[PDB]
Amino acid sequence: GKIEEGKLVIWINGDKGYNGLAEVGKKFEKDTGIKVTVEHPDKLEEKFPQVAATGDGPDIIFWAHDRFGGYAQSGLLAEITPDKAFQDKLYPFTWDAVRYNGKLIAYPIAVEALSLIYNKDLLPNPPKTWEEIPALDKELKAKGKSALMFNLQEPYFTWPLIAADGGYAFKYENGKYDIKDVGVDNAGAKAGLTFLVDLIKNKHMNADTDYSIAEAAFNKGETAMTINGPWAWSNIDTSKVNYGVTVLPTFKGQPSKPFVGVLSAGINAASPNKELAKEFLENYLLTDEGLEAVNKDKPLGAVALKSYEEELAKDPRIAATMENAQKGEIMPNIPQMSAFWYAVRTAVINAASGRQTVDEALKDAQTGSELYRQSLEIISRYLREQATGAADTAPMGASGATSRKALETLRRVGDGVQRNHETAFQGMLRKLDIKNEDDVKSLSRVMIHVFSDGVTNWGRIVTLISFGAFVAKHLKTINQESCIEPLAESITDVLVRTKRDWLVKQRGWDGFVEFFHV
Ligand SMILES: CO[C@@]1(CN2CCN3CCOC[C@@H]3C2)/C(F)=C/C[C@H](C)[C@@H](C)S(=O)(=O)NC(=O)c2ccc3c(c2)N(C[C@@H]2CCO[C@H]21)C[C@@]1(CCCc2cc(Cl)ccc21)CO3
Ligand SMILES: OC[C@H]1O[C@H](O[C@H]2[C@H](O)[C@@H](O)[C@@H](O)O[C@@H]2CO)[C@H](O)[C@@H](O)[C@@H]1O
Repeated sequence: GKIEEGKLVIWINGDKGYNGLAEVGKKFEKDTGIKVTVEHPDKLEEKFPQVAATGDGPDIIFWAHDRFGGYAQSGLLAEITPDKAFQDKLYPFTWDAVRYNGKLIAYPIAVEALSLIYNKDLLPNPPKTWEEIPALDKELKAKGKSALMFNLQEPYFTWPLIAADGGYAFKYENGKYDIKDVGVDNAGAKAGLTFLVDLIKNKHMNADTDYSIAEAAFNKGETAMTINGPWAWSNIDTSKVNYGVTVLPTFKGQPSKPFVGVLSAGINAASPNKELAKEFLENYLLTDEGLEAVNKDKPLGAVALKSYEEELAKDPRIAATMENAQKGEIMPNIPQMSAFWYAVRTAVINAASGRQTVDEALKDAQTGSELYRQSLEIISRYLREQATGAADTAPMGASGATSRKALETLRRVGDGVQRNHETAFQGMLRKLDIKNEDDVKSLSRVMIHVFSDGVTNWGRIVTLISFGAFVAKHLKTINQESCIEPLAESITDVLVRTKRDWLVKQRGWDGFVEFFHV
């Protein structure tokens, strides 16, 4: 459970230029005598936060920037402190992608956007609209071909169509995300996902098509079109297909809006090799020579390094990548992105398979995407009003009727539990001996052990939160009132992470209000 000193272990996704990255490793070894091991484990973006939490895992993790804010919030990433001269070598917007709470938490590498990739021997002119693809598939089926195949197992690839007519993740306005405002189950998201489920119903696409199936069908010339990123171009070059890379089709006359990723390199907070990792990333990888070694293996897209991006900018495939990037949006890096992606992944798979309707599927995705913020609103307000004797005057905001009725229910059932179990609550309080901000952060491991060692039901959830309020009254008492909000975030995190699937099957806090209805 300790990262070894005097080497570098690196994790990067299996679709990226990991052999190219290993050659940059070898150059580092030649100068320093330090061995660089590059690994591409399956589901590395799920494995990282698990292994890093115990002070294990790689020295360096590569992913798109969207996952890095959760990593940072959980204390898993070393702060990045490049000097000016090095910061000035990368585009300022790429540094913005790896800024979390005013601190740089990664090195940006490259800008990725999806494009439409078409076979010019099947489709001299690619379609400008999604709406013309059914008619084009009918023409191509008559010659033993299909119009379009892309990965339907990862919401990344379907999001551009969902977003086109007004689906969104977290509303962005006046240079600010409203994390309360989620656009997964609106009329625009519904129209985009209904169009996708209609293509599958009409046998223009297959619900089971994944990355490998779509890639093989395009690269063998069986399908005229795919949707993929720059990393995919190497294998198409090898297939000798006469391909173009172009703007994604419009939907209802509006651009497809890809979620734009910055491939980023983070340093593990538990690494004893932080100076070696900084030296490797700044003076070996993020050079014209280091990025070229990776790019030549699998293309990176529009690199963060200004000197190299100027050389690659002339490539029409890159110009097309940035066209689809500027019609799209830079992904948020807020901790909730992980939950957003899980929720939308399940909705797309379930709608495509017929397991749920589009309305049922996006309903559950909206509930899943809102769950952390709504749970924190309820739990934070209950802890603080129990501590101080006075309620919060601030509007509840989005889904406010549910937050209000959940807080009302919690006051009734929670107060009942605190009273009937006052002796048991006092006994556990003294036994924990909670004195400061440090002791509060150690409760997280105890909460997970006890709250997860039992049945899932609303009764045990009321106990988690009610004991939370009991501790909050104590923290007010000992002039540790500034610990109540951190405590509320820790309780919320334990609840939503461990009971995510059960909470969504109950329709979240509406199920809570219903279950305890008098
Ligand atoms: C008897 O005393 C407890 C139970 N415990 C169980 C674990 N064993 C382990 C060995 O030591 C002794 C202890 C005793 C009590 F009163 C139970 C009455 C309830 C009503 C039940 C009938 S129930 O079924 O409905 N629910 C629960 O069993 C329950 C659900 C969530 C909780 C917890 C229980 N517990 C343990 C309860 C709290 C009071 O006494 C415990 C609290 C918690 C952990 C501490 C740290 C902590 C910190 C914060 Cl801020 C919030 C929650 C927690 C996590 O949440
Ligand atoms: O599908 C949800 C998924 O989307 C993004 O992951 C992309 C990644 O950004 C690309 O570099 C490429 O590897 O394909 C991945 C999709 O399979 C998000 O970055 C990721 O967090 C999210 O789970």
